[PDB]
Amino acid sequence: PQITLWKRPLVTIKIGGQLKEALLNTGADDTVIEEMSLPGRWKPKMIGGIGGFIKVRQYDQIIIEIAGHKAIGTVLVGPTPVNIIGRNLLTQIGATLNF
Amino acid sequence: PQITLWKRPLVTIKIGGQLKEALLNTGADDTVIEEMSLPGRWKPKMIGGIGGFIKVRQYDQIIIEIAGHKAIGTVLVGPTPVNIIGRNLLTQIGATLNF
Ligand SMILES: CCCC[C@@H](CN[C@@H](CCCC)C(=O)N[C@@H](CCC(N)=O)C(=O)N[C@@H](CCCNC(N)=[NH2+])C(N)=O)NC(=O)[C@@H](NC(=O)[C@@H](NC(C)=O)[C@@H](C)O)[C@@H](C)CC
Repeated sequence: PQITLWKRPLVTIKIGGQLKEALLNTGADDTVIEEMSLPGRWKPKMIGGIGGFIKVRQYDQIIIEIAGHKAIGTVLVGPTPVNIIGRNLLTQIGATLNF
Repeated sequence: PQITLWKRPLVTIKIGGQLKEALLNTGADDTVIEEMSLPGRWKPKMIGGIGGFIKVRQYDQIIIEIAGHKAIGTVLVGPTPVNIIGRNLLTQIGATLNF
């Protein structure tokens, strides 16, 4: 699709068997989802931006379906205000910014 | 241009006759720049990010060039970690997300 930017670019995702809404965020290095269970081992991480830092769990090799496009990568889980799809998964679905 | 997302989507901007680097950010409603001087009156604004909320100064109708494209619009100034070009100005330069 071509997504204009008049409104927040929200899409439906499927992760861990759950449907969620998430923000396509070219300003995020990483993908960050609100609290949920995921399989495998994890390690703690601190991630920052406006307002400072939050602590998250880092899970590797997680499959995600983003607006119908499957991708695999690292997913961070923690107390984010909004579910965020970052560049690590945007690249995998072929997303580009065009102007 | 077409900007891929394997690296951060950093571009050169010009504001107040000075060149700066900024992040093209689909996950930002607004454009937020690190401390600098801008002309005119400002109004207060609270904005939120991953870590919480910060206060910024809102300046209206500021001339800004983004990657060679001229925009005139609202610029927020405050303690952002990184200069970000948000959707208010991405729409002025005709940017879209495509996959
Ligand atoms: C400043 C740092 C770079 C840009 C920023 C954009 N993220 C978005 C989404 C964050 C969740 C809230 C953002 O802050 N957007 C703000 C920008 C400010 C603005 N006014 O536009 C926004 O739209 N805020 C809205 C509200 C958003 C939430 N709304 C809601 N919950 N209903 C607002 N009007 O205040 N990216 C990040 O915060 C990411 N940080 C990073 O990618 C890097 N960190 C640094 C410090 O560069 C990396 C080294 O970790 C996070 C997510 C970790 C991967």
